[PDB]
Amino acid sequence: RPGLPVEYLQVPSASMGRDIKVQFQGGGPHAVYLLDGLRAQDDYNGWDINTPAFEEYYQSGLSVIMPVGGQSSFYTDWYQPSQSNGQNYTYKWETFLTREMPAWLQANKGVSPTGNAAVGLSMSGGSALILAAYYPQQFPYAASLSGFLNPSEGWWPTLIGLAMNDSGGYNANSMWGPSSDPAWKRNDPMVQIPRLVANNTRIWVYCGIPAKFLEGLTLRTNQTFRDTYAADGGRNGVFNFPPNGTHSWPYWNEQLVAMKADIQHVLNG
Repeated sequence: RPGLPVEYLQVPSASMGRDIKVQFQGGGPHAVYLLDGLRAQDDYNGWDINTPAFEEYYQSGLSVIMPVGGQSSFYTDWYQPSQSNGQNYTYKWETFLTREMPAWLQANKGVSPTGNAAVGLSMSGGSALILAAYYPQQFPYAASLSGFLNPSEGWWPTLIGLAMNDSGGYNANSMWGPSSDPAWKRNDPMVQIPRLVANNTRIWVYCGIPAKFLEGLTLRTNQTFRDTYAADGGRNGVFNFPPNGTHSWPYWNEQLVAMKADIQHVLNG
């Protein structure tokens, strides 16, 4: 029974000055990092609350890592605490995911710090792509399921700010500064397409004010990302835009299952 039982771990974060809970299933030296959505809770990762992800990846030859917490964090290193909502520390989730957590998992379990997959949805879809863009040795594979693919452009900084405020009262200004700050472009998957191409990252991209207007913005940004990836010489992407696909856990799970063979072949093949 490889990797069982599912474990709940306490992993210290020096950068955040606290312990981060991590749900973990073993089964191989390489791992799928399953990142949570905008409303990430402090008890369980949304993948475990809403999907059979652990069971689906049981005996896949891959470990599964579900970090817990980080509501509205975008899994990034923030400039400062979100003072607005009383946050008493600075989110440093990029530091945690790229240094602190892999060091702990390597030392204690033998999970490789390199050759892994980052899989994100909603808020963390972009995160996964950005992690692969800047840390290609750690993440030769990244999936973005309904992610914000061009967060620095047009309506997106405003919409992201509003979403973060609605999800725990977090302040985008404290995260990446005003939309004019270099951090917005740094953390914009569209802008970092040349890195994804140069790194030959295997990317898996899914997607499904008035709703119609939002849908229009989303459709256009997604098409632009896909087109720009192709134009920039990208040749290692899967783009899934099925008409009946939705922005929900059941279809995010469908995509997680669909990509399993893909991840196995890239990471273990």
